[PDB]
Amino acid sequence: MTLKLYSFGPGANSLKPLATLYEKGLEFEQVFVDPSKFEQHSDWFKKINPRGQVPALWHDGKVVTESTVICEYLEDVFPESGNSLRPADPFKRAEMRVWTKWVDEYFCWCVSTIGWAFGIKAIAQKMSDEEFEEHINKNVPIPEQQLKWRRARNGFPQEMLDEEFRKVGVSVARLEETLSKQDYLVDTGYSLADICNFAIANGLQRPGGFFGDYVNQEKTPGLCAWLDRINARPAIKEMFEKS
Amino acid sequence: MTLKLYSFGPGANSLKPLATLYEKGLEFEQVFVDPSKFEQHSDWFKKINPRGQVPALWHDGKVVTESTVICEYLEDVFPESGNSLRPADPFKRAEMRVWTKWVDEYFCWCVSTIGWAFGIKAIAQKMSDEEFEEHINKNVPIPEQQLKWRRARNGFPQEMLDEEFRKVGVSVARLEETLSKQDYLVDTGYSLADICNFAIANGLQRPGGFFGDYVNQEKTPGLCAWLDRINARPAIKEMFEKS
Ligand SMILES: N[C@@H](CCC(=O)N[C@@H](CS)C(=O)NCC(=O)O)C(=O)O
Ligand SMILES: N[C@@H](CCC(=O)N[C@@H](CS)C(=O)NCC(=O)O)C(=O)O
Repeated sequence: MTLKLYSFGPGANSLKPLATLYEKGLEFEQVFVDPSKFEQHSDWFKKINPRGQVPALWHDGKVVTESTVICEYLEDVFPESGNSLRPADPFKRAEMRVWTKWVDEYFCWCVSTIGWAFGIKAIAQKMSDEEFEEHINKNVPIPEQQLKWRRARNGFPQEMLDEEFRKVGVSVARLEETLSKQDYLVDTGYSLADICNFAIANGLQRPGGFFGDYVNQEKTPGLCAWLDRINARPAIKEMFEKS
Repeated sequence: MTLKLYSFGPGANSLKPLATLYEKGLEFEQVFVDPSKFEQHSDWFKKINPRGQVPALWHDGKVVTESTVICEYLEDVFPESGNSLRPADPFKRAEMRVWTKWVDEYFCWCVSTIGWAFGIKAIAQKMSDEEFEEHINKNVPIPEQQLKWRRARNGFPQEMLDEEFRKVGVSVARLEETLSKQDYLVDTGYSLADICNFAIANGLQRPGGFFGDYVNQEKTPGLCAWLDRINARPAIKEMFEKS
């Protein structure tokens, strides 16, 4: 392979370039970095990405990081491969970037914060207390992430959780505002905007889940039809089938 | 004019498309939205950008918002005008976006938070207490900004300020890490990466200022030479001269 993707599979930030690769029909080696073994903190992976986070794209010896950047990189380099995922119209491509950067600056983080608090409790508590601290202190380069791991194992402040939940509500209302009126986030059709937002939103509609009161047929029919729509796409089904 | 920029002039988020326009030699109407009169919350400006924030680009009846997006839009639409501000090499253009999104997701906000706390005290306190609250409650659409205005007039929590200061330190160390070794943030030369970071960093080196202990010749010679370098560019001098 001349293209390799290092990631956690199809969820959160990893899903963005994974979906992009399958939508564009690009051949690549799908490398699973196993979070249950903290492989993102392994010496061999930090050689690929010294930040110690996924996703990371390897292309002919060059490493591209940041999920949103990798997707734009794939469109910059393979504009003629499979589905075209940025509008040709520059005004529509601008609108697309407003959506993708909003995922990076707002939507991903409130959902993620709730995920760190409740979602990876088992990984977060695998090691003994000192073994945990040993790993964090010498193998997690990123300070903001050191604190997140500590709070994942030991607890997030309550008022922090309350605020994060409110922002999820804001985020879901914003999506519904648009998706209740059109099929995709930019009206030129399916784009990186949909992919980046789907990366965060897919799973929120789970009955009995964390956000069932926010995302459902009654409150957000637009959002739900969009989630269904993207999940019906052949490349998205292929992504989940082969992961 | 077919191009108009609505902004606060050459500082913070407004500086990014302003510098881009001058670097590309593009003709445009420079429209000053006066923050001392809260014009960003005026009915006439919210018609242009319903978010009630600057900058906003008007181009033939189309409005482009988000400072970083506007710069990319100008390169998408006028790639052959004046200085070229994105690398032609897609791997280098990816590296550029890592820098610009890092401004949007980290660097701008810690600097900005300190700015809201200490910087706009006079505007923040212009109106009476009820007149202040009246304006905030009916004329500032954005919730996160309602709270920022309240904290600008009434006070930010101490521990919040301490943390924000630490992140500024992290931000400045990261810049020095690169600029101590090369002239511009991406080694292909001056780009939107430099402009977006300069928008936040310019002014930090002010003697007797907020961040004099972080940014100076002793601690960050690389950062300081870069600041000087960009300030010597003819288009940047022109920007400040004509603002
Ligand atoms: N800004 C980065 C964030 C990357 C990121 O947060 N990755 C998460 C997975 S969604 C991760 O690596 N978590 C493992 C860890 O921090 O230990 C991007 O969009 O790629
Ligand atoms: N994400 C937006 C942020 C825009 C923004 O924060 N603008 C500030 C000036 S730097 C503003 O309008 N402040 C006025 C207010 O919120 O009332 C962008 O990069 O354009």
